[PDB]
Amino acid sequence: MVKSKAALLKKFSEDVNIPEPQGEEVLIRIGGAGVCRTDLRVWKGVEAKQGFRLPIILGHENAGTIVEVGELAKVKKGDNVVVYATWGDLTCRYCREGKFNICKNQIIPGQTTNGGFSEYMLVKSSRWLVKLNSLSPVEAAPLADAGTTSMGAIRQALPFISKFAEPVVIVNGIGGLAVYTIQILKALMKNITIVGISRSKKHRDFALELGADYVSEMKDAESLINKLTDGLGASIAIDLVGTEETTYNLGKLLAQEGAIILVGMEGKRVSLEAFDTAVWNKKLLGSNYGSLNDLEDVVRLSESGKIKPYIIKVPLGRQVITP
Amino acid sequence: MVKSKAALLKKFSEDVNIPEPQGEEVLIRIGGAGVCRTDLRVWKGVEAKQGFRLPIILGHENAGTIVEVGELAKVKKGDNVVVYATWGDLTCRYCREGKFNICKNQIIPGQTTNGGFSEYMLVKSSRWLVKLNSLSPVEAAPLADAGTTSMGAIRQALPFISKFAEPVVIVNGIGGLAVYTIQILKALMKNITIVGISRSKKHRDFALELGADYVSEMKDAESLINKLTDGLGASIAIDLVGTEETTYNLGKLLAQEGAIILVGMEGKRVSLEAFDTAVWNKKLLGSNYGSLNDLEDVVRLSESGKIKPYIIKVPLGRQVITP
Amino acid sequence: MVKSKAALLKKFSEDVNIPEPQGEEVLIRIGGAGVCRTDLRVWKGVEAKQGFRLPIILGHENAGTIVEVGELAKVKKGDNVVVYATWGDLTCRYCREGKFNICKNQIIPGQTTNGGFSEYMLVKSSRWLVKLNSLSPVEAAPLADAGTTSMGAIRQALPFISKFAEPVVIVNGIGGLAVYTIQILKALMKNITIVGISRSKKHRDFALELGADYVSEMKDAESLINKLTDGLGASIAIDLVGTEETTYNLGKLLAQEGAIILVGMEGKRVSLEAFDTAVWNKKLLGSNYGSLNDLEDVVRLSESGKIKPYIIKVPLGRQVITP
Amino acid sequence: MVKSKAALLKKFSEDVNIPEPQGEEVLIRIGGAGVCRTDLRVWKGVEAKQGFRLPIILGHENAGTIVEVGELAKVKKGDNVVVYATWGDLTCRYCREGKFNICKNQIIPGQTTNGGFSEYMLVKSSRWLVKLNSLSPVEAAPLADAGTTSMGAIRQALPFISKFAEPVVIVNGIGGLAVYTIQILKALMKNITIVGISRSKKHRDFALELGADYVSEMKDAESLINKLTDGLGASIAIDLVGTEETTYNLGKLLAQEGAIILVGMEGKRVSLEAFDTAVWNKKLLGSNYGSLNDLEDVVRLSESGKIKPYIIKVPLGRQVITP
Ligand SMILES: [Zn+2]
Ligand SMILES: [Zn+2]
Ligand SMILES: [Zn+2]
Ligand SMILES: [Zn+2]
Ligand SMILES: [Zn+2]
Ligand SMILES: [Zn+2]
Ligand SMILES: [Zn+2]
Ligand SMILES: [Zn+2]
Repeated sequence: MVKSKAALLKKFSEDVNIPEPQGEEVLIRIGGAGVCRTDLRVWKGVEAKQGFRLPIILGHENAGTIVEVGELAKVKKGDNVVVYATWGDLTCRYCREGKFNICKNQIIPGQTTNGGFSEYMLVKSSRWLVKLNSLSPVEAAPLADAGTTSMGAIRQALPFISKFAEPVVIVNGIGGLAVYTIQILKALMKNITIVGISRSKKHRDFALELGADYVSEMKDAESLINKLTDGLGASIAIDLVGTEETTYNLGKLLAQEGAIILVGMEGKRVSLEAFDTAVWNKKLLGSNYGSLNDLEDVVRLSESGKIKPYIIKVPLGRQVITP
Repeated sequence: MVKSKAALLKKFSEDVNIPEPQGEEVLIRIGGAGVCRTDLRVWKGVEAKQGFRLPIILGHENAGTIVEVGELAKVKKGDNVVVYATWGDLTCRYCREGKFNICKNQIIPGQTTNGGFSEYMLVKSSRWLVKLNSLSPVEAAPLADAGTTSMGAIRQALPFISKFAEPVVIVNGIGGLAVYTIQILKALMKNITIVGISRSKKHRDFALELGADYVSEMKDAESLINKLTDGLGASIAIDLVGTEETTYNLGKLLAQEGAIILVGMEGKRVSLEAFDTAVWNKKLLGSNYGSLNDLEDVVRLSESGKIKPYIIKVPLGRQVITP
Repeated sequence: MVKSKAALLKKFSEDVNIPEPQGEEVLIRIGGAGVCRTDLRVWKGVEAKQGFRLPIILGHENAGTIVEVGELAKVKKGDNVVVYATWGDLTCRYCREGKFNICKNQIIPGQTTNGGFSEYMLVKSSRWLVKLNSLSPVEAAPLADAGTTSMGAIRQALPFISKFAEPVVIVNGIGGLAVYTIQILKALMKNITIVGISRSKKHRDFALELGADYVSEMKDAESLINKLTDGLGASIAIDLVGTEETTYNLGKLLAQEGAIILVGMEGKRVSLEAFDTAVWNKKLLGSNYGSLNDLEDVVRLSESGKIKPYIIKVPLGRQVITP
Repeated sequence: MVKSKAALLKKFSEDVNIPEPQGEEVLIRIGGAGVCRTDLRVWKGVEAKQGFRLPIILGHENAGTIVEVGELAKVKKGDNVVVYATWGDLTCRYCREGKFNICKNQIIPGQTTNGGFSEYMLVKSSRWLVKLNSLSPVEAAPLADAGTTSMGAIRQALPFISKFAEPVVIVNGIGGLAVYTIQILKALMKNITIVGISRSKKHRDFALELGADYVSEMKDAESLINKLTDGLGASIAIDLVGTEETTYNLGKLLAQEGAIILVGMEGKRVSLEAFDTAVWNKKLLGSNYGSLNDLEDVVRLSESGKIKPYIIKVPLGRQVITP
């Protein structure tokens, strides 16, 4: 058993011990553990997935170096890896399609078991590790959540975007997720027009820096999108905020058949106008995290120079805890 | 110009004149004009699509006999036909995919121009007419809306149903639409379990008569569906009511990745729990009417004996105005 | 190490030893090992997948009883199970979507490692075992290949079938696979018309017994299908034979946009008329085996009485070796 | 009736008369009529679609200026337009989904009725005309076939390409179609690797000029693609040639689940290895022309500067007849 310095969540406002790996398990030395809006919802005790219990080391957005292995892990000590965060039960019909992210008995380091705000972290199986060929664990850490979630959301969006020669895609909420959502869209789709929506001028400026073509307050978005699309509307809106008001307003900006990809869940509920949605065949599609292939893909885009990290190192854009 | 007895909507609480057909236009003698919840929303002035104006003959659910033709109509006088209700502008990118039903400049007899609560009715083009080979116009009339809408909704549902060997499909709201939605599902899908939800015991009994396997109040639906699916949840919920509360409650009954098909729009808004929807990749898909192929298909199912009409004839289930 | 009586393939025209399970491995007592056309191609040395080597116990279509377990198997001794046959490497992008069946480094009992024509058989992981709640291992054995392959093929077909109200589906080649393909189609799709094609009158009779609506020689199929579909053509052809001539002829029977699902590979090549295929947007879609969910699904259909086995017990339709 | 100078096909090795438009018909002054490999197959009497008869003015790839209109045409004299080439019967289930291109009773100017190698040309309906806002009819003419066909083929490919972060796409045959296929792919997809295959060094050089990343002889393609994809294979192969040998060889280069999009039909048949296709779930998808939206889209890409024409003007890359 290995000693490790961590940050513990004990009540909703130092040095721990970590078991040695057996079977397929792997022990890693954390290089980076990203800080999510999800950590703050757990921190504030407004979100608790199955198996959650106190205390717990938070941090579900993790990269580092392999230091010890069980006899069945089949991985190389010294390799840098990013940790896929949603460890499915492997048995259910979702896991049997690689949809570990929507397994209802998933184990999540930092959300339901000990995570990355710690020197060392146990990983249940090497099957959850994606190799970093050249990207640093610190820069790679956000890919384990913000990156993968952005990719999974974009993949749901693609058929809606590909229907048009010059589609407008709305990205609502410019924070950690928008870093990856905007850059991934521009990396893949050469003829897309991205519109960034936020209430903060600072955030709108940042969306432009990330690669948004236009930015807007929500109230001004219709007049802009009308002009950009000759009244057609947006192909997709990726909602990184997810409140009653964001989805309602986004839905109305969509062209017929268009979709909101719901990633954010800051509100208790989401809402849509019944007439606009039913009459024009509009859609809302929930998106939680992504597949192992999605994580592989964002690592590859990053290592090939197509995505740039915007990270803020924080000693124990996106913030990253190092160690 | 032809004289005709109709029922006029003049304020929101006899004998008219009808132009002779030119070009591709066709004049029909109405055999049946169905009565919709949509007529009551227009009647009460809570719904007005583009081009709507007073006065107007309502009735958008129409069948009858061809009596006169323009020189370009290319149809046979004496043929019985059902009238496709959503006459697209033919020019837009939705009409160019046969998606006339979601054209934003559609002309609709009974909703935006004169309809079927009348002895005779002008049809803008023969392209909107589907032949009845043996079904009577009176029995066929509901296919022009309830039938086609049910088919379009089911077609959106199919890939979600086909994922499972023994899927539960929820049908919420047991009225005119449920007549066709339940029967069409059972006509196509041999191994489906249909659960009918309504607050009325009478309506629940009627759902069983139509072919539902089980019926339930919404509050009891979770415990039933849990038992029927070993906790998996429903594959699809077809919402024929469409209020803030119906969608919210239906969403929770779905298995991961499952969808609500939103057909009804009795409420101003619909709503969903943000966590349940985002975390489990659930969906809401708007459905308005269907394609000409959908209308052809429900006519064929009806003529082959696979759907039975539940109609109530009303001299000027589903009510039908005759003439 | 456990003694076991098997049948060995030593050259291309008794009693062996079997290792005890470790880690996730499971040892089963074979109840049924089905005999495939694939075994005969391996037997004749005309087919050898990666890792194949002599000698080898054939038989990739297996069910039986759990008798011993490794410490990590997490399964119950005494349970009856069917063995999923395509053991993926778990690492590749296909396995990460549960597509173990198309993993290029798959291990297959009876095709690349020791299989089921043997009293006992080692299974690499309990993850490859699907529980039989009530079906006997002998009756269940064909589900491990013929059944699952039929299901996977049908699942590719579904969107092509669901486009129509009264689709004709062709099933070409009436042998072991047709047992499941025909019955599964009829179990799922209530309004389908199945046309069975074979050169053998005996086989055509058997297709009718299995649930085909019509049967035909290939040369007579066009005139029949024309009559059944008013010249539209077939929605799908499932080719269980797969020669140069079968695909060529089947392609021509399809409606525009229709597909051949290629399951059989009795020929070296398949072929299609370039004009008919390109001009009418026809398709050919390869299908190898299925997912773990596909196996689960055919087990459930069988246990619910919706599929009937046609098995021939053979002491060491479909033949089954017992033990 | 209007006099016009044309080129007539009379046997398989000057001045005509053209009727005045009625109803929805439009008369155009040809600005450009492109020359296709299809014209040469008709010219040589190796291809004749329904309704074809001698004599006939060839040329199905047409743009020009509106000069006269029937009373129902609803278009503006003086407007420049490109002519959609596949005039569906409007009645069938394919036309009811805007799939005019696969209507079996289509009328095609230059293939089944008089076409564009002529000063003036009658267009059956204004519904077949797409407006040119700024592109010249001469430069626009190839969009009416090569352009639209490329777009339709790419649209079938997209879901296969979008599955990967860095997909290789093969384009086989570098002629008129490749001009648009290569440029459209690069216009839409920023992270694609295009491999051009041809037997001609000249054509391979031209593929590089058009935007291919690599070029190869077919025999050398496997070793290249293996290196480019770490042995995965190509996501898609667009076959602009379409012979027994091209499809066979292309199929083998594909990753599991990958597809050939069959556009070319230079051979009588196409062929595929049965084992490679069935075992790895590979596909062949026929593609004929595209939708009206596809034509709109390539016009827009061209007018926005994202596609460049490679045209050769020929007084009566791609050749264009002017007038
Ligand atoms: Zn997070
Ligand atoms: Zn699971
Ligand atoms: Zn209605
Ligand atoms: Zn329209
Ligand atoms: Zn087999
Ligand atoms: Zn694999
Ligand atoms: Zn051409
Ligand atoms: Zn047609």
